[PDB]
Amino acid sequence: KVFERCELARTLKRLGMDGYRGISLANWMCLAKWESQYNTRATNYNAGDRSTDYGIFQINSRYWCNDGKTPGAVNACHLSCSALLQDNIADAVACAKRVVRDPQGIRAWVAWRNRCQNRDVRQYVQGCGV
Repeated sequence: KVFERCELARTLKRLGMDGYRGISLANWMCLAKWESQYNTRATNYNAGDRSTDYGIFQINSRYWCNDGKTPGAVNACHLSCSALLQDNIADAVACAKRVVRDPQGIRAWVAWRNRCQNRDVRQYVQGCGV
């Protein structure tokens, strides 16, 4: 599913993402936007290390979900990477919360650092009623 901006903002808000571990809804929107252009079936294979990024948040198979084909990988979200390719984002949100429960927080995603950190992200939630 390809989410429309404001539709996604309210979806994330209803799932408990606004301020989760101090991360505003605008930051999560900026992350999904730059990671997948709001696309739940987005995927990116990393030929360099045999891992794959899955879904709207592009969560990596090496540590967060199991796809059965990444060497010595773990599954901290206790999910099949397939769960991260559903139109319903509940499972992807539960995993994203798990990622940020670690030391780096939202910084776990390099793209957040490159295009969201120290930027004006207000535009992502403006007019969404969140």
